Parts: sequence; C-alpha cells; structure tokens
Amino acid sequence: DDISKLIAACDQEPIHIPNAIQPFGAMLIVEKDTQQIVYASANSAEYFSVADNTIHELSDIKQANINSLLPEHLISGLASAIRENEPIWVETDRLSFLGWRHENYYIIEVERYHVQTSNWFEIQFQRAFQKLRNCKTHNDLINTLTRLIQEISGYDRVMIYQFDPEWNGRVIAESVRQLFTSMLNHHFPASDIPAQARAMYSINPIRIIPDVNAEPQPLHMIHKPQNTEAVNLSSGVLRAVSPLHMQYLRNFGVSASTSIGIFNEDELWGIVACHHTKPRAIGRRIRRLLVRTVEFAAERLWLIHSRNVERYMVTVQAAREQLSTTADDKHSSHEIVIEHAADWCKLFRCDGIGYLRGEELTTYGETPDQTTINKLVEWLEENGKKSLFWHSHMLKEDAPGLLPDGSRFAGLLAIPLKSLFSYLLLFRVAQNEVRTWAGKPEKLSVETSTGTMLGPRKSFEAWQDEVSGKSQPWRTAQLYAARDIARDLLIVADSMQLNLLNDQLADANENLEKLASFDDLTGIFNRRRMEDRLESEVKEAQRYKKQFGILLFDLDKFKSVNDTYGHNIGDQILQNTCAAVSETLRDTDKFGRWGGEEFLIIAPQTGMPELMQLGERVRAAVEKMQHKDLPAVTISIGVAEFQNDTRWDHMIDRADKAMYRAKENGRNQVCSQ
Amino acid sequence: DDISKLIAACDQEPIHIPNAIQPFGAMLIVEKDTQQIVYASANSAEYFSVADNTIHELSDIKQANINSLLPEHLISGLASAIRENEPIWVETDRLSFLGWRHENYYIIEVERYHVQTSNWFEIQFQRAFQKLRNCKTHNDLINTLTRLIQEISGYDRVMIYQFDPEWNGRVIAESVRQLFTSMLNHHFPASDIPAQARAMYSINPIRIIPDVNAEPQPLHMIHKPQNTEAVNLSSGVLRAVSPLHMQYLRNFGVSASTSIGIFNEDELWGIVACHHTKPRAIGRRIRRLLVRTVEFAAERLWLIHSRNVERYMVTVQAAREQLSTTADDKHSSHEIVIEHAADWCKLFRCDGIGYLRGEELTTYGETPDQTTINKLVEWLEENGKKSLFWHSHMLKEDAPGLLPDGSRFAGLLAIPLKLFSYLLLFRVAQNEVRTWAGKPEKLSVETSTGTMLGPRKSFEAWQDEVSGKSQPWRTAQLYAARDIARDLLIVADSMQLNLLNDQLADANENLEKLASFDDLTGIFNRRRMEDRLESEVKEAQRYKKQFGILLFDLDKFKSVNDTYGHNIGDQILQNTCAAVSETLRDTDKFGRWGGEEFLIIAPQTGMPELMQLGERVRAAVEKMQHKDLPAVTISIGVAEFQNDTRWDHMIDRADKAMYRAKENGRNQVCSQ
Ligand SMILES: *C/C=C1/C(=C/c2[nH]c(/C=C3[NH+]=C(/C=C4\NC(=O)C(C=C)=C4C)C(C)=C\3CCC(=O)O)c(CCC(=O)O)c2C)NC(=O)[C@H]1C
Ligand SMILES: *C/C=C1/C(=C/c2[nH]c(/C=C3[NH+]=C(/C=C4\NC(=O)C(C=C)=C4C)C(C)=C\3CCC(=O)O)c(CCC(=O)O)c2C)NC(=O)[C@H]1C
Ligand SMILES: [Cl-]
Ligand SMILES: [Cl-]
Repeated sequence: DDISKLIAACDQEPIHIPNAIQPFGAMLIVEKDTQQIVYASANSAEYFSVADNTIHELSDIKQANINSLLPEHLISGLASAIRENEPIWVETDRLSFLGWRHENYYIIEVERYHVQTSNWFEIQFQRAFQKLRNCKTHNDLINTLTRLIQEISGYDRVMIYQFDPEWNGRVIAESVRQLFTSMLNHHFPASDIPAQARAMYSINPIRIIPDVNAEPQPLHMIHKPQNTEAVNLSSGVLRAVSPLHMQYLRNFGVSASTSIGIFNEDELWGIVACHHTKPRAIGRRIRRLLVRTVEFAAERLWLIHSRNVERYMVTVQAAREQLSTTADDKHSSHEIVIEHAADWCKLFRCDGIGYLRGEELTTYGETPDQTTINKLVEWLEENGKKSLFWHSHMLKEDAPGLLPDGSRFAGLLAIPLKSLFSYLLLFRVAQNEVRTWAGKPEKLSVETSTGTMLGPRKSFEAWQDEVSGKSQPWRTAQLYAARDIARDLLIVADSMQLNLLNDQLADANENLEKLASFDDLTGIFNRRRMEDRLESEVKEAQRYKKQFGILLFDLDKFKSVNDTYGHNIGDQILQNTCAAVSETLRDTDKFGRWGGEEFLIIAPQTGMPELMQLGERVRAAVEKMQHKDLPAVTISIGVAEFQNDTRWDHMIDRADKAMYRAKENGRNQVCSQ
Repeated sequence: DDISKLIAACDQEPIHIPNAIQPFGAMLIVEKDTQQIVYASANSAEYFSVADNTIHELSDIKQANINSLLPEHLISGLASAIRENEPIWVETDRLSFLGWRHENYYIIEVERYHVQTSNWFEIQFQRAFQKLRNCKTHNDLINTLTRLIQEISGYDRVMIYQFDPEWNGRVIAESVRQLFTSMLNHHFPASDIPAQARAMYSINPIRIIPDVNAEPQPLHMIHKPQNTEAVNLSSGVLRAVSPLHMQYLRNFGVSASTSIGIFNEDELWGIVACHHTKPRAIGRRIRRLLVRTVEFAAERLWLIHSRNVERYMVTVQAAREQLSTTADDKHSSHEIVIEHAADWCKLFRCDGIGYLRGEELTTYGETPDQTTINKLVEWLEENGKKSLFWHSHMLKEDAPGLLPDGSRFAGLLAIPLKLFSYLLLFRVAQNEVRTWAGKPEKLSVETSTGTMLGPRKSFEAWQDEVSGKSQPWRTAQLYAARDIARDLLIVADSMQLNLLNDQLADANENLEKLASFDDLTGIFNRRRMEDRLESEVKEAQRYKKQFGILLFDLDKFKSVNDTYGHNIGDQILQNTCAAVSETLRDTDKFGRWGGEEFLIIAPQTGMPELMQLGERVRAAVEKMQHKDLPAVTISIGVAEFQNDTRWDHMIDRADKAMYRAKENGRNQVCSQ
C-alpha cells in the first residue's frame, strides 16, 4: 500500500501549470486589459526577432509592443474571441502562430513554418476516409487505423491502446517499422497515465513530445501581472512535459512521441500512441490530419459497435422465434431447455444453464450440483434482491461463502420467475486469464518538486500474472436477452400447466357427474336420471307427437338366489344381467336401475310391435348369457306404450301390471297391458 | 400509364457518353497500348497552351506527345495503376490534372489552377468536425450539415434531399439566402433524378454544374482510335450535363448547382443539393472538403440512428418492467391495459388499443366498435397467417371490405395471443398534406434519344392529400408490441391458473365429501360401512371383543315412492336418518347400505343391549313426525359377532333376520 500511496502522489504534480515549454516553439503570455506582455518563454528572442529587428536578447521583449510581435490577423482574432480556450491559427512566411484567450490572458505560441504547396494532405484524407469507411469489423477498423496513423506520421511504432474500466490498458493493435519488440496485447498499469494526464486529451486531443532530451525553456516574467498565479497552458502544444514521463519514455526506449485520445462521445476510450527512436517534429497540418483521421475512425468504430448490437438483437429474436415454433408441439419447458440450451450457451456466452420448475431441475453444460444450486436460489431469495436479474462475474467476492471451496464457477446470471419458486440460471466458469504486462511491478520512489512519488519502472520486459475467480462481465444486451428467454419459458410452462389443470378439472367434474347419475353396483343410470328422463320423454311426446315405449323388468325368484348363494353372488348376477341387456339395446335407448332387482328401459322412436320385439331380445339376452360359476337367471318383462298420457307414473303403472302378469303366467315372459 | 411510359423513357438517354464536356476545363482521352491522344475537348487548345508554348489551335495537339502535355507524376501514376476508374490528382504551377484508366483508355481532365496558400481549409475542416460531433440528434445533424455546406461552398441555397423507397424525395433541411424561395419540406417526384443519375453518385460522389448556360464543348477525334465506340466519362468532373436537366435548373431559377451523394454503406440515402443565383465555380479542394464533410456527417447520422435503436429498446424494456410491477399486484390483464394504454400509445405512436381475452374486450383511445373489431378478428383468423404479428398502414388497400365505409382508421398492428386472444394497436389515417414543388405536368419533349418527359415549367407550391394511410409500423415496434402482448399473456395465464386451482380444489373437496358420505342423507356411504365392518370383525377376531350390527329397511317404501313422488320419498329418508342418528350412542357408526336399507355398527354391545338398541330405533322412527309426508315404519334385523371370519357372513345373517321381521308384521325387531 506504500506503492498505492506512491501512485496516488502522481496526481500531485500540477501538469497544467509547469511554467515552462518544450523548445520546439516559443510562448508569450499577455494580459487582455493591460495589453502588456507579462510572460515570455526563455527562447522567445530567437523567434520574435523575425517580427521585430531590435529584438536580439530576451530582455528586449519588455520594451516591445505586442502589436509589433503578432500578425494583425492574430490580434484581431484574439480581440474578437469571446469563447475561451478556442485557439486561433494565424501564419506568416516563416512563423506559425497559435493563440487563445484564457481568463484575462492571451497565450500565444509560435513555431517556425515554411509554406509547402501540394495536394498530398487532401489525398491522404481521401485515402484514409475510403479505407476507414470500408472497415466492417472491430479488428479491421483498429488495424487500418494503426496503418494510416503510421503512414501519415512516419513514426517508427504506432499502437492503439485501449483503457480498462479501472484505467489499466492494453495494446490492441500495433504497426512497427524499426527493431522494436512487439507490444501487442501487453497490459499497462493505470499509474502509467495519471488522471490529470488523461484529462488533458479532453482539452487538446493531441500531445506532442518531439524530443525527449530537449531542455525545457522556462517562462520568464516581463511585466508584473496583476494575478501572479501560474498561467494555465493546457490548450496549446508547447506545455512542458513532466520529467517523470520523459524518464518513462527513456526507460521505454522512446525519443519522440505523439498521442491522440480516442473519444466515445465525451469519454476517453483509449489513445493512439506513436513512438520514434529518434527526435521527430510534426507540423500543424500533420497534427490536424492525424486528429481528424482518429476522430473519423472513432465514430466509424462506434457505428460498427452499435450495429453489432442491433444484429445481436435480431439474433435474439430469431432464437425466441425458434423457441415458440418448437413450443407449440406439446413439449414441457424442460424439454425445450434441453434442445436449445446449447444454442443459448452461444447466445449468452455462458458455460452452463440450469432451469428450475417445481421439483424438476434441468441442466446443460457446466453446472454446480443440485444442492449448491438450491443454496444459490435460497441465497437469492434470502438476500432480498427484488431485481429482475442478479448477476456477478466474481461470485467469490460479490457473494462470499456462497460456493464450495474449489468450484470453478465465477459468473452467475439469475432471472426469477414467479411461483414455491422458479429461476433461470446462467453460469460462467472463471476464465483463468493469463495477462502479459509490460514490465515487472516496480515500487520505486522518486524525489520531486511536488514531494515523493512513484518513479517510472526501468524494465518493460514481459511479465505474466494470472487472474483467478473471475469471468467475463455480463453485458447489458445479454441481461435483456436472458430475461426475454426466461419469460418465453414461463409462457411455455404456464400453457403446459394450464392444459394439465384443465384435464384434471374435467376428470374431477366427470367423476362428480358419474357419482350423481349412475348406480354404484351396476354402472347404469340410477333412478333419478330414469325418472327425469321419463318425465321429459312424456312432455316431449305430448308436445311434439313422438312415439315411445318402456320396458320394466325384474329378476325371477331372485331372493332364492341371494339366500341359496349369497349377496356377493347375487350382485355378480345383477352386474352380469346389466352387461347382457346393454348389448341388446340401441344407442337411442336409455337403460337404468329402477329398484332393487328391478330395471327400466326407455325406448324412444319405437312403436308397439317393435317394442315387443325389443322385449323378446332382452328376455332372450338374459336367458342365454353365460352364467359360468353362478346359477342360471331369468327376467320377466312388462311393457307400456305412450297412449297420450299425462304423467309418467301412469306408464309405470301400466308396465308394472303387465310385468306382474308376466310373473303369474310363467316368469320367463314378455307381457304388455 | 400515359405519363408512366414517358417517365420510364428517361433511362434511355446515355448520360455517361455525351462525347462533350462542360467548358470549365479540358479533357484528353489516350489509348493505353497506342500511347496516342485519341480524343480532346474542343477547348483543349486554351488549356494545354499553358503547358506547351507551341500549341495554338486545336489541331496542334495532333502532333503533340503526351510526355509534353502531362506531368511526369501523372504518366507514371497511370502506367502504374491497376484498378480502373480511380482518379489520380497531379497539379502543377498553372494546371490541375485528374486522370484515370478506364478499359483501354486513360482519361485526363485539366483545369486552371492557382496556388492559394493559407490554412483556411484546415480551419474549416476542424470547425466542421467539432460542430458535427456536437450534433446529438437527427435534426441537429442535418441542419448543421446544411449550415456548413453553405459556409464552405458559398452557395445561396443548400438542401438535404432524402429519398423514399420509391425514389421520390423531400427536402428535410435547408439554409437559404436572399434571392431564393424557401424549399423546406417540398416533395419532388422520382422523374427529377433518373436511375442513371442516382447511379453516377456511386462512381463520383460529387457533381458540379458551375454554369447552366455555359455552351458545352464537344470532344473531337484526333487520332483514329482502334474502337470508335463512345468513351465512358463517368469518373470525372467535366462530363457534360443532359440538356433536359439544364432546362430543368433554368425553370428552377438556378444558375449553378452542386450535389454530393449521402451514402449509407453503399446505398444512396439522399443528396446535399446546392444552388446559386449566379455562375459559381468550386475548386478541387472545396470539392474534397465538401465530400469529406458529408462523409463525416453521414457516419455521424448513422451512428445517431443506430444509437436510437438502442435507446428505444431501453424504453421498451422499461415499459415492460413497469408492467411487471403490476404483475405482482394481483390485477387482471384487462385492468393492466386500462392503466398503461395511454403510455403505450406514446411508445407505439398509435391512437388506440384493443385487448381481447376470452369474451372480454378492453379498448383505449381511438378504436372501431366492438362489432367492427370482431369483424377484424374474424378476418384475421380466416387470414390464418402463421405471422407473429400482422400490420398495415393502409387498411382499405390491404384488407378491403373490413372496416365501415366512412371509417378513419388506416393502421393496424395485431399480435396473436393463444379460444382467441389478441392485442390490437390502431392508427387513425393521418390526412397528410404534401406540398410539392410544382404540379404534375404531362409534357413531352423530343430528343436525339427519342421522346421522353420534359422538365416541368412551374416550381410554385402545389398541395395534394393522401387519404387512407398512416405512418408505417417500424420493425422495432412490431417486436416491442409483441413483447407487451406476451407480458399480458403471462398475467392472463396466472389468473386463469388461480381460478383453475380454486375450481379443482372445490371439486376435489366435493369428491372427498362423496368419497365417504352419502349425498342425500349425510350418513356414511356403503363403502365406508363395508370397510368399518371388515376391520371391526378382524379386531373382534384378534381380541375376542363383542359387537353387533343392525340392518333395517323401510317398510313398503316402494309404495311410498310410487304413491307420492321422488321428492317425498327422499324427505322421508332424511327424516328417518335424522331420527335414528339421535338414538345412537357416540361409539356406534351409522351408514346407508342400500337404497332403502341402512346399517348400524354397535361396538361393545351384547345381544340383549343390541336388541334394546333395535327397539329404541324402531320406536324412534315410529314416533317421528309425519308432517306433510306419510307415516313410515322400519323393520330391523340384528346380528351379533359369533366368532365370524368375514363381514360377508354377518350381513347375510342380519339380512335373513331382517326379512324374517318383514314377513312377521313389518314394524318389528328380529335376530337370527
Ligand atoms: C507518477 C507519475 C507517473 C507518470 C506520469 C505521467 N505520464 C504522462 C503522460 C503519458 N503517459 C503515457 C503512457 C503510455 N505511453 C505509451 O506509449 C503507452 C503504451 C502504449 C502508455 C501507457 C502517454 C501516452 C502519455 C501522454 C504523452 C505521450 O503521448 O507520451 C504524464 C503527463 C505528461 C504530459 O503529457 O505533460 C504524466 C504526468 N507515468 C508513470 O508511469 C508514473 C511514473
Ligand atoms: C426525363 C428525364 C429527366 C431528368 C433528367 C436528369 N436529371 C439529372 C440531374 C439531377 N437532377 C436533380 C434534381 C434536383 N435538384 C434539386 O435541387 C432538387 C430538389 C431538392 C431536385 C429534385 C439533381 C440534384 C441532379 C444532379 C445534378 C445536380 O446536382 O444538379 C440528370 C443527370 C444530369 C447529369 O449529371 O448528367 C438527368 C439525366 N430530369 C427531369 O426532370 C426529367 C426531365
Ligand atoms: Cl497544433
Ligand atoms: Cl475534382
């Protein structure tokens, strides 16, 4: 942690106010209201001697006038400018001026310039934009960017350096001409670019160090300013470089550098870092070119990214359509999970899936055991996180004591499904990412004008470390896809159980209907359904002039059967006779049990002679029916016909008298009266 | 069809091979293999005389060598270049050359050039990128684009002109100065820019007409070429303009124009159109500046577009989540539609919603009546589409006879949910008034290519109206609406599951009631008596316990049923069970054994106490209240546990005794 303190001290050095400049130009600082020159870079006289003859040494600038040192166009522009830190570029024959207003000051930088004329720059823009426009993948864009930046700048090494969410970074593309060792995929620490340093790219996108060993030129006071606090030099390019970073570059083996921040809207997403093994200046026009190219390649990379999102979203919809088309074929949600979880593992970039529904747990791929999965589920409920999803890429740290000791899982995405509980679980094995860093960790202290700080490390040689217990983090697009899949499963599960419950409710109500309208011993209609049916048959026949008749029969000398044989045997006979009678009947007829041992048949659409015929078929059916162990059995049948009757008892009385006459005339008979 | 053929004829005029150029430059056509100049523009003499002292007339070029007219860099570059139609730009002190190889020719255009040294272009490029980068919406971007193109080009009218999928177009942004009338939101017909003209932008993104009245300079032959077919001049900037489009611009009040194609990947999405009231040249560098700026504004606009998909998806997910909050609030889906449909109308930019689930219909906002909605539903099933959704922005054309006559509805998005279940999203037809830059004109014009539509004479505003159409249903809305619909399905499914659970609980509980008790009487049904009796016998057989059974029956009960009715007989059964149950001791079990005969199991009761119990029961039914109903009598048999094996034997004994009581005078107690 002493190194944590050392790194934190890096932020102490006020790099925006070094009171010195790099020597590839000069600088004046003027008061706006006073109109006086208050500061001048120590090499000012070798530049402004072009504007004014008398200026041979620095001390001279005290008696010079600004309106003698600057082109009138730059004075007019500065007098006119209201916005601050918006630099104005005005050039002459031999000097190129860059000036801006900052609070009450006019800061003016001057470089040596000579007019070259060509169409080179416009051709480079056309070629760069054509190539960037043709990039359709992440890797293509960044590599074309590295090629263009290298061809334009001539720097011996160019590399795209992407930041992590913790500010550590990695070289993701690289173009090297000379004998540099390749730094592709090497990781660099946050302390390499302090927050103040990263914040500069937001004020000026390009930083230029044309010579790491160029002695910086301090600013000298010339007329006493009203404020005296060091003037902010951040908007320009001449601002002196921290000696810590110069020694860093020396240790890195770099003589000149140029870096351009890569912005995603207002966020610093990375930098284009360019190195040279010898000093190397870049003119204003090449600076503007590199910056415009990187700004263009940037928005192209954001457009490629946002498009890959839309296209993922399409892929998710295609997967959900795949789910519903297979869903309509009577499968359970567990069956659907088994078929598509391999696709889902690709869709969600996870190593395993587990689905919970009731007592059943379905797993595909790498998963914890059932018991640990329930410890997970329980902890999700007991933690009380009502979040639509719960997710972590370092389970061991975000939820300690949750997993077994040696378990390899680090990522969990859990979607709750309402009730009892249900869940969708997405698992990611920890990826034991071996990281290659550019240099050992070096805890070295360095004494500085601000205090004691971390010094730049001396070795940049490859050093590997390993990260365990972590997975890839769960991207937002995957959270929403997983949520959508989970609910598409809930709809399959809901439809399944709705159908099953409808089956159970129909079966239960059907048993309620069976016990209400049938006879326990025989299974034929009980008397209440016969009585009701007969009453409506009478009403119908009287209203609409239909024809029907009834058969009322009884078992003969049946009590002798019960007493000689038994009640178990007697009931087997009643069941037998009902089975034999039902085979004779037509589907229109209704057959039920009227009393003990007495049965009723309602024969609709039947005239009297055909009725007698049916009574004969019934009487003969019970006669010949196979007795097997039990005794032979006989029925005596009475018959009645609809003769404009008022009430159904009148029919039952007629049929009963006929049936009783059948009993007196020899029991095995059909009788009507 | 009358004017339609004329509009289609415009694609006959071969604008790629006019064999002439605009006079703001000069042109050469050289054979690659021959190395000779085979064609040169009619004003080639006043341009190359800058390069060569000797050239005074056009004919002088015949005796010229290309190594005397062209810069060495341009010849080396053309000899070296493999790809065709990729122009090379080489400038000198007084001439600016642009040349490329095409088939077996090298085409070289030359314009007068003055070295202007300044930092202007770099400053404008920086301002353009800073301002475009600060554009965060579609409207800001396109308007900033028009401001930049006007500052850079100096043209008096700049318009962003976007194409329809049918190639008609509309001005969607504009910066217009003093002499011009405003042209914002005016619609132009497809015939204004034929397919060949749109195709040109894919060959060269910028087109320049610096002077509408500048006489075109033909190409003259100079050396006899090997082929003689007209040479294609598409990749350059000097290609002469169709005379129809010149007269077009004249009618438009335009002296000079410039357009830059706006490309989305490879498809032409619109054009940046610029007009001037005077002649107006643009240097090669302002051309490159305008094209680079438009290419940057292009990708920026596509990024804003792709970002607003993402942001939509976020807003939809948030709406579905808001619906899920109500998911754990025990509300119906019809209540949910009522709470949120005003929000959904914004989410889906529709005027009304109707949700059907079962017999129930919920509507919010503008909807047809229930009757029309059902005619719609019916047509949707009889359509039978396997489609996840069904959608139209013009109902009368896509599904005729379906709405009433005077109906205002034109848009429908229908999500099937499954009886029928549907989510319907309704859009009133927007009676969009379109203002066009000129009436339709059926005007013919005779030309060397044939007769085709001539450019219209008036550009004054003319309005027309489109009825029966709404905004079209974007793909993002189809999927969002489907997801809302399914979020409603989960709410309906849960409700239906709760009600089914309640109904199955009530029905299974009534099955339990009927599993052991008798529906009519409330006494134990016969199965429960059979079971109790079997276990009572086994127990008595293990431990030599004493118990008895009483088997009684109603006397002449068939006569009561037939004399009175089904209702009276059952009331008698309930009375007798009520009277008997009050007689019993708490240990005895009483159940209904047959239709008219009942059973009592009296444990811990010997034969005298059993007989006493049978007598109490017989007296209990006799004293019982006849009320409206007839007087009723029971005859009871009695059996005792006498070292029995099975309950079968016992009920047989009791039955014989009971029938013995019936014959000996019905109101009696008997044992046997
Ligand atoms: C305790 C302070 C530390 C420190 C300070 C520091 N570093 C900078 C500037 C830069 N550092 C950069 C680092 C890299 N250059 C590369 O080529 C790569 C790898 C691809 C990395 C990580 C870069 C790029 C800059 C910007 C300037 C440049 O382009 O070289 C500053 C700010 C200096 C300034 O710009 O005035 C400071 C204060 N660096 C440490 O390592 C510790 C010691
Ligand atoms: C039957 C053939 C027709 C025809 C031919 C034609 N038109 C062009 C060129 C252009 N027309 C344009 C139209 C517009 N400019 C605007 O400012 C607006 C309104 C916003 C419109 C609709 C444009 C832009 C061009 C491109 C040239 C330019 O930039 O001005 C061509 C091609 C010309 C050429 O380049 O050779 C042709 C063949 N136009 C008709 O109206 C009928 C007659
Ligand atoms: Cl600069
Ligand atoms: Cl050009």
